Amino acid sequence: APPHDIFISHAWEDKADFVEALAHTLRAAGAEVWYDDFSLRPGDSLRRSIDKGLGSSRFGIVVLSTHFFKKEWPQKELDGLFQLESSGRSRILPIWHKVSKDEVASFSPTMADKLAFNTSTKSVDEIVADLMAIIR
Amino acid sequence: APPHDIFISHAWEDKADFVEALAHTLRAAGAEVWYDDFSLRPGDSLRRSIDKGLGSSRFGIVVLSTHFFKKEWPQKELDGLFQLESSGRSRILPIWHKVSKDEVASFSPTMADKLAFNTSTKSVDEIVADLMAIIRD
Repeated sequence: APPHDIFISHAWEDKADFVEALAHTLRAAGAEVWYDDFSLRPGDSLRRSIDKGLGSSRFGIVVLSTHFFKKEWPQKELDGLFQLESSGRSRILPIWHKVSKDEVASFSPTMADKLAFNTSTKSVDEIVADLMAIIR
Repeated sequence: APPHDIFISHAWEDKADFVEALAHTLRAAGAEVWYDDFSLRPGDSLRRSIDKGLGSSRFGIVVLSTHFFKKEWPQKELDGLFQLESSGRSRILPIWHKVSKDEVASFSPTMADKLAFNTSTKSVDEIVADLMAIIRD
């Protein structure tokens, strides 16, 4: 089994005011979490990072915020992040964060049906409760 | 179902240089592209042009440049250029070309905040890879 339950992929701008908070709430709920090496800055490879993550984590969360999209990733990689596993199981769970639907439609990635979380419809506690349900 | 994958809305001044280069690159990558009857001139109806393009194409591209801005389109003419589909995605993909953000805001505030493709941040090839991804995925 992998040494990490979840890794949180995020743009560097979201580390201070959200990711750090989501991680702390998760760790207190019982999940083993790592994210320090998953802050994406301009220049980084998105796929390479995701691979290092699933490489030793059971699941992954990608913070889909405006800063994440502004990093201008390849639409192929982006559209890929959310393809479901041939096992039915979902390994990469997206969390939409402070974005406008109209504002990000040119890059909105093709994902599963009602597979994403949204901090606009749920608080960190609610989402962590759900994620824990998913980790067990 | 649609006989075309992509139509490219653009100001006539950009046909010669940019749009053509882009059209070639896109077709070379496997996209079915039309744009000859999509050059725009002051007065023309961006409105109807978009309807037409969307009536036979899967997606549309609009080149946002100074030339397209200097056409003075009324607000009611820009409105269709934003339409979104159930997927939350738009069938009209904008591409900023040699324009500043302040310049964009001057033309259309809403447009200046909509994330788009930018030839200032990606080569035409990179943009074409993204477009092919969008056509397929």
